[PDB]
Amino acid sequence: MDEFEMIKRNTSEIISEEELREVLKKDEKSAHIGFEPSGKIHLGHYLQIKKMIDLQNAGFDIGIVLADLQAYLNQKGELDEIRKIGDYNKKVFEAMGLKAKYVYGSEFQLDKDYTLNVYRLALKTTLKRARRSMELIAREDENPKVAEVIYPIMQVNGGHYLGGDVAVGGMEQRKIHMLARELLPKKVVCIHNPVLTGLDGEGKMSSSKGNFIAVDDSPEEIRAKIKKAYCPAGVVEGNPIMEIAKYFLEYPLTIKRPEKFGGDLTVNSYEELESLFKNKELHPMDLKNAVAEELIKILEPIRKRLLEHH
Amino acid sequence: DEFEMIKRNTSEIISEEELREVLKKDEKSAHIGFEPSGKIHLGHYLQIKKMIDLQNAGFDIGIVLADLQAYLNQKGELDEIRKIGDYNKKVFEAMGLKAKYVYGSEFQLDKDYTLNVYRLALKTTLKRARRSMELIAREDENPKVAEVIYPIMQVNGGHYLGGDVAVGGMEQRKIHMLARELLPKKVVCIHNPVLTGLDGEGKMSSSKGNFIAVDDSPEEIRAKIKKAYCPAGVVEGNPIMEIAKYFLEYPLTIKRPEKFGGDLTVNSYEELESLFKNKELHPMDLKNAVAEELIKILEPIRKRLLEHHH
Repeated sequence: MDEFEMIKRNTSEIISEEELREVLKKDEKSAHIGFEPSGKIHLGHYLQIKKMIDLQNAGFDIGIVLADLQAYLNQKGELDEIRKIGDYNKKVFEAMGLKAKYVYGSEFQLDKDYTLNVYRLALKTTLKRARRSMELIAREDENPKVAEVIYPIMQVNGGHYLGGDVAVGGMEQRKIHMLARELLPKKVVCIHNPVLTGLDGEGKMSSSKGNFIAVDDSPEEIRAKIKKAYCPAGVVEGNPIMEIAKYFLEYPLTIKRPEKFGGDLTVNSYEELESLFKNKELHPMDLKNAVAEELIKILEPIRKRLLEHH
Repeated sequence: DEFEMIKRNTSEIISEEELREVLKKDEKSAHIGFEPSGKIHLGHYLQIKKMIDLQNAGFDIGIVLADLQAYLNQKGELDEIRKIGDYNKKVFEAMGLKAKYVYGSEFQLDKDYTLNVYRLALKTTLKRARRSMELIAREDENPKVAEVIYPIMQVNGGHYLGGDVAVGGMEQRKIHMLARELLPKKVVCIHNPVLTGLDGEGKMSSSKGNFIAVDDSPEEIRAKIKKAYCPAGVVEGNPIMEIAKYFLEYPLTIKRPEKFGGDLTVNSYEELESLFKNKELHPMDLKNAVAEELIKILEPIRKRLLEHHH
């Protein structure tokens, strides 16, 4: 498919599609994403890195912000420990095939002129707006800290310093991105990716909740996690197994079954799989088994590349 | 002794026992911060007088022209705020203060400073920060993120300054108690009273225009005092009695006709309070004495400031 449709595929929104099309005409163009460093790199990370790879394949220069200062403000621990996790994340992203340049937020988010602009943004940003933009990002705290409202203006100014053509993030970033769109002059094209459902179906996938498949999980860990995963028959919305099939698997997809239960099945698209499951022609245990074996193979080159370092 | 001179006309010392230990040192320092003010009024003068007390006790005095705090508190642009701070420095010098001056922005934007601000932001709840600013923050229907950065900015300012004593008005007491809670070194805090506004309506402040400026013309001083709140017998919230307590010299002679026994001569504010509570001294006699003595007290300050126009 053409570069626009490749970038648009499996995204939740593009703000705006018209301006992205204009960006694609340029010979030099850049896209950035930030990640708070995470002890485990899970399928949620992988979904976004795949989107960055789409962009690199469309001729964008990719920048990855290892967001150590934001993680610090978000009570994730001490800076030098966060940065060491950031280094490991960089290796994992490389193992995924990403071709990017990497920087720690702290390399530029602590100089005088940056800090003065954070304070200028602080004068323009209401507390109510800052908290609302952090609702899905802030780590749980019964006594919310000042650091929670510095976080979004820290991030907004980061996008300002980076000065790319495109900013990518999950839908939980949407309010911060729209805050930047109204505090800053220079407008970036925003691409927002969906946020995956946790494996037990209770809320979204997140590193703190341990409700995820990590890209370096063992094949039997993946099988076991999918076995116990929430996957009610006929139910597609909020079904994590259907999400993995939508966002990671390749089509045509073959689902093996005993002929006692209809024999092997071949699905040409995710939509065909959707109605198959909605009409209950496909049992969850047969969905799970095929999702698990195909996912294992997709993650194998990543896991292998990381294991050969030992 | 030095302790009693320092304590005189203060509202509290946190703590007296610590101050007594600080007085045992050959070398000791004390600092105070001022958001630059377009007029310098009796509230400022009261605090500068206390700094002069400390200097006379062997303290090295540091004055922070708190431009970045004023910036965060919506007082305008930094360039203009610094120009007002320069003007304030000249008024404080005309008061007789031997002090070193510094703009907060000279050190409050360094990377290690900003990093410790963010470290303090992790430790300070939003509720605590907002409560600490109740008497300081500019009124705002939609409170900004800058409001909760201000107190931790000020807390870290004392940490960097490393003085033995911090001086301020009673409106500062919550920020200072937050500092003593959060910082590894507890600084002695000397808090001066906040004066009552001329109409008795509330506290005196620059934003409410209910003050006497130290360079007000004698005619203006007389007009302000004449209209001031001063009910016979009432001492609390009486700004005219406050001026007699904090600025006038004793023994102090109240001119009235021999029709009323003098030329009532009083050698303590306590004896003045006795006569006024007893309704032996009419507010009009009190006002006329307070005005003419206050004019004489402020005259050398106003004269030194008027000389600057060649």
